[PDB]
Amino acid sequence: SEFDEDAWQFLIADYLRPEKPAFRKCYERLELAAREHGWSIPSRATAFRRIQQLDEAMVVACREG
DNA sequence: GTTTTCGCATTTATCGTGAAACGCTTTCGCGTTTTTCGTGCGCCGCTTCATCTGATGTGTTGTTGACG
Repeated sequence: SEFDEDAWQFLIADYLRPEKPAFRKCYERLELAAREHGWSIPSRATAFRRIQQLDEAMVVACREG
């Protein structure tokens, strides 16, 4: 997996927000940003896969209260 | 000459990826539903007509009489 760290970081930054947008819309939006910066994005499946690879703790980390 | 290892080939397995399929929950969309809100009228009970309406005390002003 060799892709723009900026895009990956952008997506993670968006998911960990208490807003927690839909993975599909956040991803499409990410595609728009990637279009603007010319970033090469990975497959949605791989992205979600790695989101699974982070931690369960991340889900509470986002919406913690 | 008999066995064992080494080099090459074909077939199958699987991954990583990307676009994709399903299934769950969430909403909104429209036809038919349910309650509340006004407008509306009619009835009943109570009440008056068979006979009903104005003052006082104190202060100020004006006029008239008396006095100079």
